[PDB]
Amino acid sequence: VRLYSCDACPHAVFTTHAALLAHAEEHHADLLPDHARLRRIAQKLNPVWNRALNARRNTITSWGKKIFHVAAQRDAGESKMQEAHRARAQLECVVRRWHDKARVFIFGSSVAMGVWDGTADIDFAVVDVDAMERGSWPPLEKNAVRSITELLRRVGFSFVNLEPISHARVPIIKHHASSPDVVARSIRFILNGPATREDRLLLEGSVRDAVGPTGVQQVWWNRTSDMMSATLESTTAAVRAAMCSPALASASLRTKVQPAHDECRPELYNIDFALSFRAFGIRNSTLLRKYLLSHPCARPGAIVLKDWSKTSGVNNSVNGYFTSYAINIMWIYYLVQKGYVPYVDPLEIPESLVNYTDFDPRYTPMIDPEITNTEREELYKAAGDMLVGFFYFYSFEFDWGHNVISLNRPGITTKRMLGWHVEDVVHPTRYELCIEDPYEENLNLGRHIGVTKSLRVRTELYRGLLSLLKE
Ligand SMILES: O=c1ccn([C@@H]2O[C@H](COP(=O)(O)OP(=O)(O)OP(=O)(O)O)[C@@H](O)[C@H]2O)c(=O)[nH]1
Ligand SMILES: [Mg+2]
Ligand SMILES: [Zn+2]
Repeated sequence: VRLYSCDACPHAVFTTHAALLAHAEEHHADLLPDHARLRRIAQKLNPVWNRALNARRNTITSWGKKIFHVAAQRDAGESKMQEAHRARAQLECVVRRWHDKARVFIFGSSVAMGVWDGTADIDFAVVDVDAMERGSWPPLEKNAVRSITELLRRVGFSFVNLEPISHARVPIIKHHASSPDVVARSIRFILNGPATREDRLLLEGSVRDAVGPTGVQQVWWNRTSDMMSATLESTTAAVRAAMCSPALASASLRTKVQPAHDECRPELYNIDFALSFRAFGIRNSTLLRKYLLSHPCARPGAIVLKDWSKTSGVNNSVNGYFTSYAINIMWIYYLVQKGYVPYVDPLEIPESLVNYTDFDPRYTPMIDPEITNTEREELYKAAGDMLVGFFYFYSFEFDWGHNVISLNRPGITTKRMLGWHVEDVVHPTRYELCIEDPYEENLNLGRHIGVTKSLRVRTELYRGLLSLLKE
């Protein structure tokens, strides 16, 4: 016996779960208009479910083809991924000016999916691994944000694109790239006065030291000796050179530096990114990566589900629904429980970043280019069956009432096991739809999802189930 409070009105409590459901269904059908209809329509298929898969096998397979096509869109080839790597290296040069032992870790979808489309935000993590081991990372993040911000501004980042978020729960920097070639690796130095012969050698030397033996291709001064342009070997070398702190001879002679062109610039200037100082996202993405790579159809299905979850509205964190991260776990959990992929123990992904090698997310093509057409058609069938099974599993198979979506153990996880079988009623921590976070303990990814919210989710799961059987 326990309390059950509604989330659609502040004055409704019951002592059973069925009553809380009936309540929402009755006097809150406006919040969940299609739940009752789609459910009834979906329940008619259940007794003849295998006959339906038989009859609609061609449609299912065609959906499988569409899944690999949609997935192929977010896979822009190894060269496009390598643009993210160079941007990562360029950022590392910048942040090391602020803290020499800091390194830049990419995390997020590029890690998870092993591809990058060229548009989706890149997540940057800035960590001193040594200090993290000592338990002294990150520093005061409000101060770190303003410091790196000012470092980026001086290397040419405009306030138009650079948004410091110093006062947030997790202080970050967000770069919002604008919408649009030897000049991309070319920079200009603006001096506040004329440079002597000795001054000019000192500047060039500071630059030459910044990039090494081959780093500089050419250098030229204007006729007033107050401007020096430089062409470096690479876009990354161009940011390296721009990060040099020159010690000139002439007193009060200072320099300003920026890319030679306003639009044609190193990778970092041209990509949206979020910069944070915590390592929480690194271990996460690595876990997701290992899972999603253990099956040829795992990443295409994940990509499709993410899009569906956003369009259907079940992926919407600002309003208290699931995140894309949570959707992946739903997908992976289903894969695990139905034997599509082997169980991965979350603890078997190292928490420490000491032995870390994969700063640059390894590239893995969305589909093996060298497979046969017979094999490719098999994957289409497989992808279709798997996506359909997902919506079937969560519509009819998974016990939303008493179980938890969890990758923390290979077997069933009950709500009771996590102590999620009761709610603290006095905007509570909801336990209607439960997804366990693999590394944050006692955190439900569905904690903002009350009963009416939950039924809206159930609605969309029914809808997608019905969708994949029809042309
Ligand atoms: O609750 C969370 C959410 C996110 N993350 C970390 O953030 C990374 C990004 O997870 P997101 O949910 O932000 O997915 P996404 O960036 O691919 O898609 P959108 O934002 O466009 O919806 C994840 O890979 C995970 O490492 C967490 O660690 N915990
Ligand atoms: Mg995100
Ligand atoms: Zn109510």
